[PDB]
Amino acid sequence: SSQIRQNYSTEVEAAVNRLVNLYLRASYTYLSLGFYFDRDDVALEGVCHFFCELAEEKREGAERLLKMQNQRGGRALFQDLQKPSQDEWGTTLDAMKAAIVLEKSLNQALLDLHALGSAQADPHLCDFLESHFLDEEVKLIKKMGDHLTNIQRLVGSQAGLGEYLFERLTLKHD
Amino acid sequence: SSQIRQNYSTEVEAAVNRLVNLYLRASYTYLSLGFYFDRDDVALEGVCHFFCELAEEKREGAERLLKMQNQRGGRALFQDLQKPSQDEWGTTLDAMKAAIVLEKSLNQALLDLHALGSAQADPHLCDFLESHFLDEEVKLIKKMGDHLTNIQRLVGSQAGLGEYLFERLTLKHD
Amino acid sequence: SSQIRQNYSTEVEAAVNRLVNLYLRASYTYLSLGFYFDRDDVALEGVCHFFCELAEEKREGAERLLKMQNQRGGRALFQDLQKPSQDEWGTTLDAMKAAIVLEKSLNQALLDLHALGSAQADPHLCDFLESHFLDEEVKLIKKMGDHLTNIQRLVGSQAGLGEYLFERLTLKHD
Amino acid sequence: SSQIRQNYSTEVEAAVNRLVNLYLRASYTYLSLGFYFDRDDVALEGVCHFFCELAEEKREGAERLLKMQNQRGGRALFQDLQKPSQDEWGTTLDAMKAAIVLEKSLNQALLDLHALGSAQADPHLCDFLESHFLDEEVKLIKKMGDHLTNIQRLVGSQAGLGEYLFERLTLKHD
Amino acid sequence: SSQIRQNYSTEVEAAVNRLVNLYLRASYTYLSLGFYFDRDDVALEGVCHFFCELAEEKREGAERLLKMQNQRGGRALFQDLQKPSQDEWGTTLDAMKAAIVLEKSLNQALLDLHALGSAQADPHLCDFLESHFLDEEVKLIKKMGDHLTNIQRLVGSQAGLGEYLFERLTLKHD
Ligand SMILES: [Mn+2]
Ligand SMILES: [Mn+2]
Ligand SMILES: [Mn+2]
Ligand SMILES: [Mn+2]
Ligand SMILES: [Mn+2]
Ligand SMILES: [Mn+2]
Ligand SMILES: [Mn+2]
Ligand SMILES: [Mn+2]
Ligand SMILES: [Mn+2]
Ligand SMILES: [Mn+2]
Repeated sequence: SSQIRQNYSTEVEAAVNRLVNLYLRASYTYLSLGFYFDRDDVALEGVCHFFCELAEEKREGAERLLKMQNQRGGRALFQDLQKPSQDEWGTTLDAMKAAIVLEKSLNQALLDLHALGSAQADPHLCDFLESHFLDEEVKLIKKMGDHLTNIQRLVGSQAGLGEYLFERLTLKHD
Repeated sequence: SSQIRQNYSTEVEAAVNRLVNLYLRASYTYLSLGFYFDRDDVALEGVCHFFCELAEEKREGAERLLKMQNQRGGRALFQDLQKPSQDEWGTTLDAMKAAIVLEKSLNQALLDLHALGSAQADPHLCDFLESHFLDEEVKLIKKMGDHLTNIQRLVGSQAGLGEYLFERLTLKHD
Repeated sequence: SSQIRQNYSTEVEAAVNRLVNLYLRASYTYLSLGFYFDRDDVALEGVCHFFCELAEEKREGAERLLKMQNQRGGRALFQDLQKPSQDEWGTTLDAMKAAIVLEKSLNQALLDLHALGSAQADPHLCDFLESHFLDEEVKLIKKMGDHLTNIQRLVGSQAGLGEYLFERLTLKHD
Repeated sequence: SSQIRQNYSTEVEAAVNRLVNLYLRASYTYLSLGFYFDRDDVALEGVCHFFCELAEEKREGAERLLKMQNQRGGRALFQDLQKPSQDEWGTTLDAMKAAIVLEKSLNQALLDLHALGSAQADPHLCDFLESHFLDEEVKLIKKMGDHLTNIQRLVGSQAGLGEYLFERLTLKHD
Repeated sequence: SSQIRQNYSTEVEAAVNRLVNLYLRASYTYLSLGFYFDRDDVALEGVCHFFCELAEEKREGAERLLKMQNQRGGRALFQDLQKPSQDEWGTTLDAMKAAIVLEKSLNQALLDLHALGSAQADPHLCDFLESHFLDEEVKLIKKMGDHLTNIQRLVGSQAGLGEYLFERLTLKHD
């Protein structure tokens, strides 16, 4: 806190707390998506594993931000985690579209914080984001776009067939 | 028998013998299902292996009940095993529906025996069922429901295609 | 969902969703406690590790409940996660007292759900709780009480000394 | 030198030579601190090892800067190393306070050079500092702040007791 | 019994049965002490382990005496085991004082039996005690006295502090 803090604006401190909230909310959305695809009336294991893995990744991103907040001498402040935007997530296509909207929102929040850090002349913040978040997001969004295209090519006139095939042949399962 | 028996009602004893019969009848039904899918005009190896594995599991459940009957001092009594309800089992979908009806009947018989044991203040019986049967049944029924949903999504307009694919890509085979 | 559900009341289904919320809220409280003890002006590593480990344990409990909800054919429903009750947690003694209040509330919710399950004649639910939650809670609460007594014996007239010593000599750290 | 130099201002070149001096002066201060805590009338081995390790780390930082100066085509220029600011360093608390003042001064010099590099549109310089220095400094300052808080909680009415305990139970020794 | 007995007086036989009782009573006292220090409001693990280990050692001494009684042809006779002298044992100091009183009583009973054996010209008895009991008791009493002195030096004005420290730094714990 006040004995270590140096070159760490109140504006960046607050924005880091809001970004933690966003990552934890994304983790919660992925938890919901993963358990939806584990329903016996949905039953797509590879899709469940894909989203449950992302729930863990988004948690870990939040935790890295909170570690950094303490390393800089700021104070972590927590807010409510809003419930996810849907209770039921539709098809794998619907879910993957909602995931890429979610990641684009996270990426925009990263970019906005980076611009704040650069305006504040806070290079540790900017490098932190560049090294641990910006490329993770670009890689994930690319993977999701790759998946979207493949899901879309499989719809055909045979949508259940395509949904099965994608889960079996692209996504990771036992 | 009479030198060891303690807190073991005649009602539970008889109901355990009837539950052994039910499990052995289920094992016999699965034996029939497994060999039906081994017919050269049916020829779904993964489906055969799925049902033949369940025939063994239902036998083993019967044998655990018979061991318990002796551990409590009751007397095993055997009845005829009725032949299975069908000689030919249709499609994998037909078979999986008949399996989930069969397991729901076994699960109801478990629940009914548990309620009898609890009315009789027989906690060893109740715990025996809870520890060795109730969750096995819930897990199996969930797996069957997962399979049902996937089989159903594959029917499409291309039912033979779907049946093949499910057997190849979900069920275990050489 | 409706193809597998058997002996699973709407009352238990809803109560499981509320218990998931409680466990996730407890996990969030522990996340806050852990990062508070990582502040440079608090700086008790063993205390941070103790609470961060509990954040993971409470998450995993929520996830086991959600898996069970799907295994029974119920539908997971998520609500907002309320922020934790404090932003700053005081001394290790204050924190440990707040943790035992939190665990006693979770344990009471487990006991209440167990009584509901027993009134509903749902032995799978009751055994699920007995096997995976009730003794975990009793063991954890006992450990917390052990810690409380040791923290209290260390206050003395030398409270900072005691706080350091407990963290160094009882809690796990690098 | 002139055959390789590209996008490397005279201003950055001179500022790198001054930063080398600062790191070597910090290394010299740590050498003095380490041998002070090795005095038979001070005799805190863990404190000696903590500062002697930092003397090596600050040397290595200077050497990385000098390697970079040559990689860019600048010319290393050396100045006198001023003696450290004290001949005797007081208590572990006094020493740790003087270390965090020293590191905050180094960190400010890093930040100032980074701003110069960014004004000069020298991204290799800026990334060099971000990758090899800025987070090292933030991590070290955080560790020192953690130590300060623990040393301070141990003073109590029993300062010698606290000083011993911290050295024994937090710092690394044989 | 009568086919093997040689040089084994009725007086030694009866005194061995009384000494078995004393060792089993000591084992019972240690069992009580060990579980007292496992209370959540006492919570000294190392103290619990120290007494629980002694409960086992005193049992094993009783069993060695009973084996010897049979080896000599005497007849083991059992009496009631009196409950321990306290239900609650106070501080570690109180407990250690009560343990050394208990061991001094056992040692006096050993010495008295040895004198009986020597009056009876029973060298096998005397050597049995010398080889398997007398030095075990002297070593244990010495260890307890060592502990007593260290517990006493730690009381200071800070008794809870001392009690914690002794448990942590002298006694064996996880
Ligand atoms: Mn799954
Ligand atoms: Mn999942
Ligand atoms: Mn076959
Ligand atoms: Mn077969
Ligand atoms: Mn930590
Ligand atoms: Mn932590
Ligand atoms: Mn040294
Ligand atoms: Mn040194
Ligand atoms: Mn114990
Ligand atoms: Mn014990």
